[PDB]
Amino acid sequence: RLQQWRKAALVLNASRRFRYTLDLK
Repeated sequence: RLQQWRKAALVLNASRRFRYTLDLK
């Protein structure tokens, strides 16, 4: 199923480093 398929590699990868860049503030 598309669920957790294309997103599991989108938000878990692309944004995988969003917590650091966001906390850097």
